[PDB]
Amino acid sequence: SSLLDIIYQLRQVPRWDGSFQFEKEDVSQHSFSVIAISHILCELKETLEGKKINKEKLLLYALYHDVTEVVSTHIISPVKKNSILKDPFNAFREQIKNSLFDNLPITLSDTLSTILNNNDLEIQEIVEHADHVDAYCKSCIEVHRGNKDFISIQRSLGDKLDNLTKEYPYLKEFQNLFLKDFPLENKNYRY
Amino acid sequence: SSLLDIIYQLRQVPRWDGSFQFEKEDVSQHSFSVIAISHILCELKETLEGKKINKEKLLLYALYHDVTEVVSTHIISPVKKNSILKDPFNAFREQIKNSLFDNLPITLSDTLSTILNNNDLEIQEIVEHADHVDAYCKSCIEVHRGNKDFISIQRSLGDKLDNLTKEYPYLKEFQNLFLKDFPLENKNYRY
Ligand SMILES: Nc1ncnc2c1ncn2[C@@H]1O[C@H](COP(=O)(O)OP(=O)(O)O)[C@H]1CO
Ligand SMILES: Nc1ncnc2c1ncn2[C@@H]1O[C@H](COP(=O)(O)OP(=O)(O)O)[C@H]1CO
Ligand SMILES: [Mg+2]
Ligand SMILES: [Mg+2]
Ligand SMILES: [Mg+2]
Ligand SMILES: [Mg+2]
Repeated sequence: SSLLDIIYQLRQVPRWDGSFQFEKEDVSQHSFSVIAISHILCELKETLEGKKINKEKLLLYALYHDVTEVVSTHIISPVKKNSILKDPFNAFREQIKNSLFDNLPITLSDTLSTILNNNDLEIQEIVEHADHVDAYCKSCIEVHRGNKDFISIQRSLGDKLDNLTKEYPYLKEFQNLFLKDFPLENKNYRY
Repeated sequence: SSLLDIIYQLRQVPRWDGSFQFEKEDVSQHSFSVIAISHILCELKETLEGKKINKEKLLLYALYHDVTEVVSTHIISPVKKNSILKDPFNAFREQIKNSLFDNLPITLSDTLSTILNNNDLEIQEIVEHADHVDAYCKSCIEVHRGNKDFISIQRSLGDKLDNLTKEYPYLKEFQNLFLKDFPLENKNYRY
C-alpha cells in the first residue's frame, strides 16, 4: 500500500505558490491546523445550533481533505477557481480519489473510500470553513511577520470571512473567540 | 483564548534537536502523521482484537498529544528518559496541562480538559505506538535521503519496534502492510 508513503509525501506539497512567504507551508502543516480548527468549529456549532455531529467522520475527513494534492499538487484558488479550470480540476480531483488506495484490507479500503467520497454535506461545509479560516490565519501570521505581500491576501480572505460570519453564527463566535487578536504578540502561555 | 495561537505556534517547536536532518521537522508535521497513523492502527486493532474504539477521543488525543511542547519545547527521548529527568519532566508536562486552556466556553474548556487529561489507557497506548512508528518512519526517510547520522537511530527505533510487534499483533500487521518498503522509491501513485 502507498497510504503511509502518501501521508509523509504531503510534506513535499507546498502551498501559496507564486507568493513570497517568510515561512514555507506544506499540506501536512495546513491539514493539522484544519483538523484542529474543524474540531473547534464543530464544538461551537453543536452548542449554538443544538445538535451532535459525528466527530469521527469529521476529523477523518479533515485529516484527508487534501490528500489528493499528493497527485494534483496544490493549485492555488485564483487558478483553480478560474471558469476555465473549475470543473476540470474537480473532475481531476475525483479521478484521483477513485484510484488512490489499492492494496489494503477491506477494513481500511472501505473506511478510506468512505472518508474520501464522504457525502455528509455538513461535515464538508465545516471543513470548507475551517479551510478558509486556516488560509486567513496563515495570511495573518505572514502580515504579522512583516510580509506586505500578504496584506491584500489577508484583506480578501478577511472580507470573505466577514460575509460568512453573517450567515454562519458558529463562525462569528469563532471569530470573536480567536480571530480578533491573531496571532498573539505576547505568548504569555509559554511562561 | 490562546488555543488557536498555540495550534500554529507548534510549527515553531522543532524535533530531533542535536541531530543533523536533511528536512527539519516540527511538532505540527509530526502530529499530523501521528493522527493518521493512530487512525490506521485503530482500524487494524479493531479488526484483529474484535472491538470498537471511540475514534473521536482517539483522534482528538492524537491531535493534542504533544500540545504541551509549546511550553516545554520538544525534549528528545535520550534526555527525557534519563533517570534524573524522567519524573520531573512528566510532572512539568502535567503542570502545563492544568494551565493551558483558560478563556474558553465550557463546551471547549471541558472538552479540551477531557482530551488532555484523558485516562483511557488504550487510546494512550495506541497514540504511544503511533508516536514510535512516526519516529521510525522519520528515521527511514532520513536514511533514505542519505543521512548516515540516522542509521543508528533507525536501528534502535527498528529494534524497539520489532519487539513491540511480538506483543501487539496490530503493530505487526501495520509493519507488514507499510513498514517493509518505506519510504517508496517509486511513487507510482503520482502518475
Ligand atoms: N488571495 C490569494 N492569492 C494567492 N493565493 C491564494 C489566495 N487565497 C488563497 N490562496 C491559496 O489558494 C489556497 C487555498 O485558498 P482558499 O482555501 O482560501 O480558497 P478556496 O480554494 O477554498 O476557493 C491558498 C494557499 O495556497
Ligand atoms: N535515537 C535517538 N537519538 C536522538 N533523538 C531521538 C532518538 N530517538 C528518538 N529521538 C527523539 O526523541 C523524540 C521522540 O522519540 P520517541 O517517541 O521514539 O521516544 P519516547 O519519547 O516515546 O521514549 C525523537 C524526535 O525528537
Ligand atoms: Mg479552501
Ligand atoms: Mg485544505
Ligand atoms: Mg514517543
Ligand atoms: Mg509525539
